[PDB]
Amino acid sequence: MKHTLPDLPFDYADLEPVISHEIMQLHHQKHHATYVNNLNQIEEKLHEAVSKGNLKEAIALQPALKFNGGGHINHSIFWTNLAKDGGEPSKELMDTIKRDFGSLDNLQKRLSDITIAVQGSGWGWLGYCKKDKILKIATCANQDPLEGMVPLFGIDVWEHAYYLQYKNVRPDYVHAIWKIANWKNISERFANARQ
Amino acid sequence: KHTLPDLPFDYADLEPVISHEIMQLHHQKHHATYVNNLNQIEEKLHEAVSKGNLKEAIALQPALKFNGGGHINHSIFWTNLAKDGGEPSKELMDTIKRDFGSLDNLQKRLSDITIAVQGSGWGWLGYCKKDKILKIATCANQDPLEGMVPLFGIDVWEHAYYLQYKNVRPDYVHAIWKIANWKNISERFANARQ
Ligand SMILES: [Mn+2]
Ligand SMILES: [Mn+2]
Repeated sequence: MKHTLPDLPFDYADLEPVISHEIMQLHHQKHHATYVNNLNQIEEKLHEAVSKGNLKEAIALQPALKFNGGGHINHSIFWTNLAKDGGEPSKELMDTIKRDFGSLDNLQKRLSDITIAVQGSGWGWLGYCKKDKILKIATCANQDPLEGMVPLFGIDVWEHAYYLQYKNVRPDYVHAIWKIANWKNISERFANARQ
Repeated sequence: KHTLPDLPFDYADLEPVISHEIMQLHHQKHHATYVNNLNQIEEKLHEAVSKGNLKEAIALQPALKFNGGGHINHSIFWTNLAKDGGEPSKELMDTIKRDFGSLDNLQKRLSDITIAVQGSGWGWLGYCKKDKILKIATCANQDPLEGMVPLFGIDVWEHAYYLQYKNVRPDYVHAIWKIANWKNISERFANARQ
């Protein structure tokens, strides 16, 4: 069925002073909504090419599906990943963070560093690899969804995610976002990944 | 579901430019494998799409492009080769002269970019409908030619030449011109023009 823009789990000003209401409103109501609207159109075109047996046309639509579909997936996760009252990692997630990264401080530094280092637009991710049964960190370009591991916590480093507030100073945003990481949600995603 | 197209000639008909053993493996194993895998990948994709698993549907894209591109590219390729392909039509020769100077210049330029492909891929002569001009391009792996109409393709995956030419890819790329099916290429040009 048709994709829709999910409501935010909070009001647009609820993450201040870490992310402005200006940013939250544009990011959700314009940027995410555009991915949803475009995704619905691209899925319809792809379904048509598949049904008509137009293989070249189906292949040609793949970048648009990955871009808008990835945009929808990424931002849908990102909204649930943010909270004013995030809380603390679950006992099991904390244990696993300690096992895989030494400490929460180490994880935060390492993920912040690779996220800050993204050239152009993209995302940093904490994920869970089900095959190796370990936490891992990665970056993705543009809206490429995190693949091969289950996403737990994502940091959007497209310039639109921070520029109105932070201007060029991307590291201030990336370090600050940890203050609003929704550990309740991240812990739920971790529990789900290990089932 | 997709099927392996019959060759329009017998397996030894392109000798001495491309051997019987190459044609047999290239058609019956390599192209067949793309067809078989393409059919399986389409079914995995439909299940992902019908169940609403957008993430999995995106994850399956590289396999569709690779196997689907494999099927597309080789299906064109077989029609592009002939023991006695003739010469370009007058209209095609005129356009070749317009856009490249001469057939000699087009052959040199396309051979050069095709030889220069790093790893596996294809060289293409194509017709761009927007700008109404012939162009040359290369594609990586099995990526189909996009944004122009394919007219003549040169497979430079090592399996296309290795048994006969070994490491000497340039001798193969230069020699394939001897078996270019200009009857087919000229027809593809005429269709691209309308
Ligand atoms: Mn964004
Ligand atoms: Mn081949």
